[PDB]
Amino acid sequence: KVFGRCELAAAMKRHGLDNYRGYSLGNWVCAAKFESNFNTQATNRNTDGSTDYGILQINSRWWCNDGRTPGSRNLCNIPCSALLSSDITASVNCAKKIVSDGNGMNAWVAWRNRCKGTDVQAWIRGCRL
Repeated sequence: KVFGRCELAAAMKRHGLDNYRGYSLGNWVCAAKFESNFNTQATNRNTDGSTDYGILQINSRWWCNDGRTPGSRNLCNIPCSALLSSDITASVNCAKKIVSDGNGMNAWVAWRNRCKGTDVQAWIRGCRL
């Protein structure tokens, strides 16, 4: 599924991401835009042979099992395919664990290099939330 902007903002809020660990909803929408372009089925292979999955491009080295990432963990206890679902629940619940890991949203390099410090509120501008 390819979410609309305000559609995703609403889904993220419904699933409790809005101000989660102090990150306003625009931060989460911004990160999703640059990670996946709001596409739940987005995948991207990393140089190190892990793969990133879903709207928040969650990596198989630590967070999900894909069966093909040596020496990896599965800290969210989910198959990485669950992160491709039209229903964003698995992604959101795993993002909550990631953002709690110590480095906040810096865990998403695209967030650090495209969203951090910007007027992220623009991402929810005009949305019925």
